[PDB]
Amino acid sequence: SFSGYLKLTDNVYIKNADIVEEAKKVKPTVVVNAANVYLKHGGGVAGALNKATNNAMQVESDDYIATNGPLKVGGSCVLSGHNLAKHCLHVVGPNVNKGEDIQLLKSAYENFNQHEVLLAPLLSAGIFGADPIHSLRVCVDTVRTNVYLAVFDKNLYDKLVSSFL
Ligand SMILES: Nc1ncnc2c1ncn2[C@@H]1O[C@H](COP(=O)(O)OP(=O)(O)OC[C@H]2O[C@H](O)[C@H](O)[C@@H]2O)[C@@H](O)[C@H]1O
Repeated sequence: SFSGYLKLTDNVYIKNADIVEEAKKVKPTVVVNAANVYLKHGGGVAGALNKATNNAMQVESDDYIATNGPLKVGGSCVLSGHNLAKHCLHVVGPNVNKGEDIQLLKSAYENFNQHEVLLAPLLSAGIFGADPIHSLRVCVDTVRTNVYLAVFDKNLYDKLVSSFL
């Protein structure tokens, strides 16, 4: 039931939309969160997803960390999607603004290949400081399963869809 997406490649689609609103409407099997290793969902995609779950995502995440410890940069875990999706795949892109290696963005996107269909954001392209077009290119060149990208920012979307991949 994904609607209004622009096709980028065989398997990658993109839309200027809030991932929270897409998730609410579509109720996908998997929504991806752009997480940090502590699953502290403060802002951006994570903060918005968590707010939409009325903090249930954070409560669940705190138990996950208490049991298992921090994720790896480039790593992931599958948790509930609460009222938004069946599952949330929390994926940690590199925090390039804090010196983490941009190469780990490829490792981060590889987690998507474990799921047939995902609704996802551009990892690392916000507060983590990776160039957004680079994140999109890594996504296209790494993910082989079917990924529906929700780009909140209109100006960014318009630039991305007019750029070579
Ligand atoms: N509601 C939204 N829907 C779709 N895209 C969004 C939304 N909000 C932001 N974006 C875009 O989504 C992209 C990613 O922006 P970011 O969410 O910062 O993720 P990161 O991987 O760079 O930083 C991770 C940290 O962000 C959190 O604080 C976490 O808790 C982590 O600490 C950008 O292009 C945004 O414009």
